[PDB]
Amino acid sequence: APTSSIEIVLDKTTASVGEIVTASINIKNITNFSGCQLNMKYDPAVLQPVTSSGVAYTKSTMPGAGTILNSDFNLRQVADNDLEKGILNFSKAYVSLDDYRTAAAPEQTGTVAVVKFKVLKEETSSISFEDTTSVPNAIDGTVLFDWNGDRIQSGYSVIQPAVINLDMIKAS
Repeated sequence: APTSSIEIVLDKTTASVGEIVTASINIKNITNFSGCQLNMKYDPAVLQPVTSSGVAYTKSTMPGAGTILNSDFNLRQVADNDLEKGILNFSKAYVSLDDYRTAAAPEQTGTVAVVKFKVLKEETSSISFEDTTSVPNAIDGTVLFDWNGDRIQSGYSVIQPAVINLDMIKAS
């Protein structure tokens, strides 16, 4: 695998109507990582995002917690989703960067966010980060920041696509 990366990792390869598929957004070896802004696309006819308690996302709903970006360095969380188009757009980043740098233990690897999806149709369907005019400096729909607040402009792979029911791809 690439040394440094971001990937949408699914917990399932196949799924029937009514199952939940969990998408974990995982980073690996992102130097001095402090936060991100991500633009994720899914097919809203096939998948429906729901919180850990089962509540349908609204325009301001954030993804669930992962294994990093859970510490109290004053986390900033802002979402601007379009549930009709199938777009989750969220920013999640530490604001207390002096304190974060002082801790000297950057969270360079881990799951930054989790999105649970109800499976509405049994057909091949993908989840990917995508560029958007509202975020012009994205790398394939991803903006990663270091602990000085600077954008990380190179050196990580955006590993995609994530696909559910790939074995049904002919029919699509």
